[PDB]
Amino acid sequence: TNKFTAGFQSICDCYGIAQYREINAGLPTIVTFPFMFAIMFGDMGHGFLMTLAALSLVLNEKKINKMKRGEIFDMAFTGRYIILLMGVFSMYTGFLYNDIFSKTMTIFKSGWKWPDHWKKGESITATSVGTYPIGLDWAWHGTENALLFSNSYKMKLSILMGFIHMTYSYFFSLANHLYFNSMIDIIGNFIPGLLFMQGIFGYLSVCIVYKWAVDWVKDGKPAPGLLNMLINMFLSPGTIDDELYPHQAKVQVFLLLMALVCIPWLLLVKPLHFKFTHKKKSHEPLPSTEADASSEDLEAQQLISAMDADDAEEEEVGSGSHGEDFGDIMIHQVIHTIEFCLNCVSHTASYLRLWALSLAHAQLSSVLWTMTIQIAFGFRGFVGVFMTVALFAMWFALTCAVLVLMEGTSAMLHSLRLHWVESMSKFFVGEGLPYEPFAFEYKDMEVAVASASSSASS
Repeated sequence: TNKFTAGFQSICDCYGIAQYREINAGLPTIVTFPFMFAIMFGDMGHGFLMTLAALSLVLNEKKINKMKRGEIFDMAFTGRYIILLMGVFSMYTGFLYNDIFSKTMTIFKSGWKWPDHWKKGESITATSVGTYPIGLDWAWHGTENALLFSNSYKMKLSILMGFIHMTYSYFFSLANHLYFNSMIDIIGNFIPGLLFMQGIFGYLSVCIVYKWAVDWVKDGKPAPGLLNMLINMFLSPGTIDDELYPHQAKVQVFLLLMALVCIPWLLLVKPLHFKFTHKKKSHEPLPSTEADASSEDLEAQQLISAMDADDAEEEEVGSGSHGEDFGDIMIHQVIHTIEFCLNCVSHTASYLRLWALSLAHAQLSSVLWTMTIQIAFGFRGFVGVFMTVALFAMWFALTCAVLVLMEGTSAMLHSLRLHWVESMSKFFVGEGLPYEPFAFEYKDMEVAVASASSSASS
């Protein structure tokens, strides 16, 4: 039966998108993968530069006139429409952190030339400015007046954003891998899945939030969040006690709870195994009840008896059709789930990359800024040499951009891949599908778009 149209079938493979909430299924991606480009930040005006690019792309939208056909054209039309979106998204966090690119300006190295003047009078201009008060936020992560704990600002920033990204990624496509829009009611993986991921991303972000919710000088509990959670892995004394104040021993019961939210994504998938061979149970997670011949069988079956639990659990086979032997899902799940949950570890190491990418990007541009400026200010006692030499600086800023874009692409790609595993890891199975965003026509990252949607929604 030519059910899901194959042109469409391979599409539910191309962006790795949920073939039943599909019209929207690539779309979070098509926004947020661009928002990831912005995770590649800036430091001069950059973001501004993403606007500058965005300009030629707008003109391109009107009508390319020099040659409407072309090599760079395929990279630049639709190839540029996605890029316009990017030049803009990256304009935007390139503008939100242009707040700090245009008014960081690096020199106080445990400062920012111009902080976004911190609360603690950080910019004590009475003292020597060079060593501005070195941080002052260390029961915190970032400082307007700290470039080393700017490394902490962005580091933990992106880390947090990471928890948001991963969670959001688990969730948009948690709900899009909510087999309902898709496969009516998968209980087997949706719920006990929510729980595990809720434990990693959640409790730890409850932690980053709590870090971002107690200036722990009155209350202690460490400012490397790792210094609060990688004590968690033995922290509890094996006595049930609770919080009196932010995660004291909300974490002590977090352990007992943590075993509870990992174990049923493995254990509840035992029921997937059990469930599939006899169809009625399988049905409670899946759309599968749709046949007419099935209804005759069901009508007889109801009259004659009634004992169903997930089919091995029904007492029939699902253990007699398990994890390896027979009864495929029952095979499958142990392969998949056992990997998948632990590739939620890899989803954990996913964001870290995102963190890194950005940490690094930001530093890079920071350096680049150092070189441009490095070219300009000094001299020898020849003014004529100054008026002249500044041109090479601006050509250097010209080089910087090419490099920026280049790395930016790579990163964007990296972020693509961060979505490739991550977006998709929820969107068209636990990892998705390798028929890549695009892999054929130069826009199937873009293929998420409705006007092309080769899915109605399905």
